[PDB]
Amino acid sequence: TPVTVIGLGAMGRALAGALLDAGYPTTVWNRTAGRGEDLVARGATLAASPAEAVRAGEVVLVCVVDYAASQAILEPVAADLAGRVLVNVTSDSPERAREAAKWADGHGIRYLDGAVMIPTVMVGSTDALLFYAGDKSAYDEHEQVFTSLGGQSAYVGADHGLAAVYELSMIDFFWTSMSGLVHGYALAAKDGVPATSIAPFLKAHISLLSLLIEVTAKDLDAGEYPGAEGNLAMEVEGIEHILHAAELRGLDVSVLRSVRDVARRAVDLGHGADSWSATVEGARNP
Amino acid sequence: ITPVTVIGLGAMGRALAGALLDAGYPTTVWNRTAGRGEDLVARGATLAASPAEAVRAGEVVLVCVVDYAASQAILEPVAADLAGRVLVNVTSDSPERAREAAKWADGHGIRYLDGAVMIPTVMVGSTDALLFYAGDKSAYDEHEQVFTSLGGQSAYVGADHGLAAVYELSMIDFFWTSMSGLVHGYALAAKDGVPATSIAPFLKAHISLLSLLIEVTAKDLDAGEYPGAEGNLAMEVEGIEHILHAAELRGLDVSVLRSVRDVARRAVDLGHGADSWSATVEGARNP
Repeated sequence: TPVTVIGLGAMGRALAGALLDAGYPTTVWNRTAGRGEDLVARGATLAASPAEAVRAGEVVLVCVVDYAASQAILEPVAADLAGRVLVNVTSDSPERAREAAKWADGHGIRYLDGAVMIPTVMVGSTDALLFYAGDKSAYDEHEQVFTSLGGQSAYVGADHGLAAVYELSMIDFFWTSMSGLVHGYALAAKDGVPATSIAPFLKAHISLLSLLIEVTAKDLDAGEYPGAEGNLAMEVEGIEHILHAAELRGLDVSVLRSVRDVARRAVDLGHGADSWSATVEGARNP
Repeated sequence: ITPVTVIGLGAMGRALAGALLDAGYPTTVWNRTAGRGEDLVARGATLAASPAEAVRAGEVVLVCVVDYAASQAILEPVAADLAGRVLVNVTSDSPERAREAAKWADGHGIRYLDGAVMIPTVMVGSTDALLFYAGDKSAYDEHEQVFTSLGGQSAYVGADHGLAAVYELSMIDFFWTSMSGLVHGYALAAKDGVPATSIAPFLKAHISLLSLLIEVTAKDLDAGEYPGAEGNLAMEVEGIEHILHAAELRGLDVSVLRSVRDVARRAVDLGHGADSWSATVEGARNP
């Protein structure tokens, strides 16, 4: 199967590299020249025009981050895209993904919206996780192409905005947790403790989080948050002691204060006696 | 065998006593309110009439009250019986409070260890339970087996008694912030009709990534260098703005995300756009 990658920014180069590693004939195209010289030596073919690149591929991966740049490239070649499988990976909104789906269907293009959930350095590895939503027969026909991009690839449904839904929900958790990791290290460093001294111990809380990922999901789906294991009214207090310790040390505490605000909102909504899962009510009713 | 005493029979106190009984230590317990601890007496603990009898029955005295002031209230009248013993306060406290408690114990001849329990009560006593201790070094080493019984990953972190709270506060800062984002990610998905149990198995990929970045972030922060050719703050910030906008469009509270983004933007305005996420530490230090 011939594959074409459009856009050779960091993501596009990684995706093309993963396809070449898997042994697929790979054609690349970038607006700015010299992004693909390393790929071309590896075995990739550089294309003059986007219309040429699209015609070289049964599956077309489009990796241009700007929507306007992406649409200005794809629309004029919609006639050449017809009958091929188009896959958009540039992270976006579910609504933007749905609009591409409508444009693509009105032109007879089978369309998959994708989300890369791991850093570019892990693209192509057997535990890389990528999400795909859209044409089911397109995914099944070229499933091993997508398995080549990441062995943990998962199709999440026919609605094209679902890949973005899974993606943004996951990176909502990820960037928020990376915010607290840096903040926790910063806190310790105000008292002279190196981050490398805490780091081995944080693995206890990673195993804890893994457990609560499941408990929290159950609770959120049931709509019931049992108070046992301590109450939200006292968890708000515990978080206020972190806030206290960090502001006395001169750190920006805007995140912790926001975390406390949503919990206090939930307490004020009658969840003072409930578990941490009940903070979802604070998030839904500001 | 070393006789041990637990004062304070809240949830934490009862778990600490139960772990001592599991390991076979003679355990004497005390609570202010009658009715907590009959389960522990059924398993072999001895209930003491007053705190002074409890402290006199133990070489090691574990105090597990809700607050430091409460420990002082129970400890001050019995400070004469503690002289020459080992006192551990597992009650949560600030590092500054822990250093004051250290002074109080010096004036009475008490070896003092400040403790912090880092896992839920249900795992107290387990081989991978983690507890921190800071303070008199001979107290920890002489009774290390007692402390390992409460949690097999127990760790003494130094002579400054406030260090146990320092380690603990850095960790639960990461913990509660992550739990806040976990709830938020599920709510975001629930807005498009996706159940949280459908997201949950995929969140395991990001747990291992977090596991990896724990090490990477610690180095960068310790060295003062944030190499960003592995993914730069400027387009990490824009990715966060996509979460923010999508969540706001759906009527969710976005105060956490806006604060996450702003701390990051601040680091970008300080010239770290091409550096890694670790460089956000500069926005956290300079609001």
